[PDB]
Amino acid sequence: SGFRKMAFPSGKVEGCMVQVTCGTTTLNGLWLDDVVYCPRHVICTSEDMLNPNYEDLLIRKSNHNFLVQAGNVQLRVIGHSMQNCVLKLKVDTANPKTPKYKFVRIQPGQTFSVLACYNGSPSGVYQCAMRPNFTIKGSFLNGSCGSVGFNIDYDCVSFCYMHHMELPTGVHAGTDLEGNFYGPFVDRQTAQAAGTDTTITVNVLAWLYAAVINGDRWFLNRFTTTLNDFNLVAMKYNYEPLTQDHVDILGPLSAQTGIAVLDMCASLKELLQNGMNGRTILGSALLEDEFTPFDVVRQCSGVTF
Amino acid sequence: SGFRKMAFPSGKVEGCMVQVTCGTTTLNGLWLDDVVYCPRHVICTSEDMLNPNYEDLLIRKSNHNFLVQAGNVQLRVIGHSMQNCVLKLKVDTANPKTPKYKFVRIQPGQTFSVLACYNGSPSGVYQCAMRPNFTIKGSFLNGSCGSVGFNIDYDCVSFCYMHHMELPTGVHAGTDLEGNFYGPFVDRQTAQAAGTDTTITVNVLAWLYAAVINGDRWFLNRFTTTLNDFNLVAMKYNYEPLTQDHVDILGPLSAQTGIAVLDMCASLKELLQNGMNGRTILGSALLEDEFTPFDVVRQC
Ligand SMILES: COCCO[C@@H](C(=O)Nc1cncc2ccccc12)c1ccc(Cl)c(Cl)c1
Ligand SMILES: COCCO[C@H](C(=O)Nc1cncc2ccccc12)c1ccc(Cl)c(Cl)c1
Ligand SMILES: [Cl-]
Repeated sequence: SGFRKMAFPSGKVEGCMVQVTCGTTTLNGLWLDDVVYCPRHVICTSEDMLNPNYEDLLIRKSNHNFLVQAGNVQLRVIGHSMQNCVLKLKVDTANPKTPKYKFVRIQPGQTFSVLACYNGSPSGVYQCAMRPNFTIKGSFLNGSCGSVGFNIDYDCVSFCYMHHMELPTGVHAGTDLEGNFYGPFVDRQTAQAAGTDTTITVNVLAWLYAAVINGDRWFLNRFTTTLNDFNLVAMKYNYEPLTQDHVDILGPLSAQTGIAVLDMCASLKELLQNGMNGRTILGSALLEDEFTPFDVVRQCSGVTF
Repeated sequence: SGFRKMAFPSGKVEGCMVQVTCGTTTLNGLWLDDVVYCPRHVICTSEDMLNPNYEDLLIRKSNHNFLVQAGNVQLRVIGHSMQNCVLKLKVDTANPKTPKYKFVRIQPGQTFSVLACYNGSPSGVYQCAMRPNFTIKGSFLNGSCGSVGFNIDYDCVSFCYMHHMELPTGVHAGTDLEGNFYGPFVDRQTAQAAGTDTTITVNVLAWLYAAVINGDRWFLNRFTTTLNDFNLVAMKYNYEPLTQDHVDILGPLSAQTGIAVLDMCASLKELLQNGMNGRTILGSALLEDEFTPFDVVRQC
């Protein structure tokens, strides 16, 4: 019993965190094989950041300008290249702690674990979701740039996020491990604002299934709805549309709890229109949208890594 | 910016998780140096569960009865001893991944990270608080016994919890790493119930200070209160009494935000009376009590 916000075990990722220093800037790098990946803004000064030409800034840098540190051991940079907004520093030593890994770009609504680092040292791990507005509601202080987001599939770490910056509302923007930003953001000091966010409908339903598995059933009702009628109601409450793919993905949870997806949708519809009425679900007075259907199944079945 | 429930990186603890099998029972062990620590109930059968005599059950055991597995390598048990409700299995190999560590018993209200394991394999990590009723609201399935609770402050891992059982309400009971249970619980199938839980008042105040540091101020008011008047209000809402120690501990947050402890106490009093009125604090519609004053300062 119990439902917690649970991150993947961070051990395989901790073995990859290094400190990358370029001039006055110190941030984090992901050391995989003989390459260190880090945000390309590490090469910027306070003037550069305003309107930077990263190709021109990087051509002026030499390998000895990047000080890479893995623990108390300085790595030798033997090459540097740029792939979108990520800087790749070729090093003379392959990371012996490199896990089996892939680079994956995730979609809005997908969850991942963040290993927050400062000076190449992991300080904490937390579970977050890629918001529909392509920002993450992380917890990051200055120096966390280069901290990565990841999932674990069997014994393979899928790297999906690298932290680049914090937006004026306190939310975070970053890129996949190929340097492509999530959302309409750029790594330049200019006016940028996160779009109006929406609630991840499929994840709210997955969490309602997690509440039922845990014995919380007050919100259940005798009703069902059409997918179209539900989507018309959901869109009015700033909820993401629920697709047939989402209904299919919620199939195993529907089979386990005996609550059809459109049946749980009718409960969600009622919760939106009427509220919780002083009651809680899984210790929360709000509908939680950062547990995907796979997260719920994994946590309620004890899948190991 | 931002405030999240944040666990410590679990890597140093993952390197210690092993599977311990004794007969039909399989649970988790913590491999540190040449000793594997695990709940002593691993030696129990179904019939010796209501009233087990662990001293007598352990004397009948031999080292080859305990099958310890670290990954795909079986460890050889060269000795066994019992310290309170924890079983200590001496092994013929010191764990090369043993971190710098300490065993610390924590107090109610204190937080720690839990590395949930099944068959000696980590499946997830989360943040917990030791409830005032000495239970933890964990997320644990059958086979999670032996999973540990820890804090990792400055290179060293302080082990503070080892999971032993689930109570009838779904909450969890366990011991420190010396086998002493937290709370009035025993490792017997006898009727046991968690006491009436209460809110960790000092942690709620610490979280209100984190909300102020993050720019949330809607809940602040012009009032202050006496510590006694606050405690009389708080006790009526099932909140733990706030002691002078708690007020002292909240001093640095009070200095950073410019809001006196008794002043924030008046904000907490008002919130308890009024509710949130559709508003949230740090993305939560309830007052959060699993962030200690130390956690707030560390994270901010
Ligand atoms: C692998 O051996 C497990 C033995 O069962 C224990 C047991 O409740 N542990 C479990 C731990 N956590 C969550 C659980 C959720 C569902 C079921 C069990 C859970 C247990 C039972 C009664 C007593 Cl008195 C004791 Cl000392 C321990
Ligand atoms: C090591 O210095 C990195 C500086 O990164 C800045 C920056 O906001 N990053 C930070 C990251 N995360 C949380 C923060 C919380 C407080 C402060 C900063 C935070 C930043 C600012 C604007 C731009 Cl356009 C860019 Cl590319 C980067
Ligand atoms: Cl922490």
